[PDB]
Amino acid sequence: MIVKHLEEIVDTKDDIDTTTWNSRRLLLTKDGMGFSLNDTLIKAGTETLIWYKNHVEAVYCIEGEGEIEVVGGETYPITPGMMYALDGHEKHYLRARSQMRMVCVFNPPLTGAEVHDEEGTYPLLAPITDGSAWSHPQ
Ligand SMILES: CC(=O)NCC[C@H](N)C(=O)O
Ligand SMILES: [Fe+3]
Repeated sequence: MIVKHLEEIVDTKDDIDTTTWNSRRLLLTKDGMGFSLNDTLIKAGTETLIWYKNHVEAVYCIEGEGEIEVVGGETYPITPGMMYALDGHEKHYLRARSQMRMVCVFNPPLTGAEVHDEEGTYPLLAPITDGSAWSHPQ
């Protein structure tokens, strides 16, 4: 038996924050289920190029709006209830108009190394600046 809660995972080592996405990992390779499972926020205004050569991924949008553009294929708007699955290891752009909340399943599971390494993802456009600078401790 495994029991977890998103509200425990947030702001913890299983919450991986990147320039375009915050992935809250629910089932890890360690959990032995044969897949990994996460709840990922795709930040508003962002664009990320994605290509998982070594995994298939299912993505189910439960909040927000954006689009996925398949390189050499079509562009599919993303809204709550939209599901896509990359059974052909498709290279794709993932764009968020508003913040998107995505339940994601990977077939072999992703490892912690792969998530930290951002393997298979290339962030291209980050959220608009909030006015902060690294050199402003205030
Ligand atoms: C929604 C999406 O595709 N996020 C990509 C990150 C992925 N969930 C991962 O953990 O590598
Ligand atoms: Fe994806």
